[PDB]
Amino acid sequence: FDPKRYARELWFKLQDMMNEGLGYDAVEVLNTLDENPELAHQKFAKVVGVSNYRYYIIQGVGEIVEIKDDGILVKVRENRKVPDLFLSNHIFGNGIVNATGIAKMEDFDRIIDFNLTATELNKIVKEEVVNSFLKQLSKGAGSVGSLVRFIAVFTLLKDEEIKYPIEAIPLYLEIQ
Ligand SMILES: [Cl-]
Ligand SMILES: [Cl-]
Repeated sequence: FDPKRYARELWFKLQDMMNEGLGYDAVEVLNTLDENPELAHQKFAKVVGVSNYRYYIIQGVGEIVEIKDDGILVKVRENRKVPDLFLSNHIFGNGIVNATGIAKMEDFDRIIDFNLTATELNKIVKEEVVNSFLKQLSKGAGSVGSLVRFIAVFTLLKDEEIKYPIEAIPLYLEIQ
């Protein structure tokens, strides 16, 4: 079993899905989280198995507030104390596959095949979405104040207080 190839194939499938329309409106989701997180989980999040984690996928346009070594802080709403989103390269675990539904455990004969595939796909996104975008920012593609179209995933624990900035893994990032 080749998890590197499998991941690359999932990524192509995910790219097609994002071209077709993927993610809830970022402002609506965050406003609902601020008002009523359980309603937000119900309306906007996926559950995998029977766990207490809630997997979100959002899309929108944000303004770059700060550029860091490991991501960008982005504002999607006005009048907030801190940026709404930290779009970072800190990609670990099953958040991408669980938020997107691109792969599930039942697709694999072994648990280790699922785990290695999730690792390979996180590598693709780290390198070819996030780190790639940070490099093109350094080369003049944008700066603080630029607008960025994004699709991003994040995971909440049921009953955890929402704290901003929400750290989210970007699946799509482009200057607008
Ligand atoms: Cl798109
Ligand atoms: Cl296993």
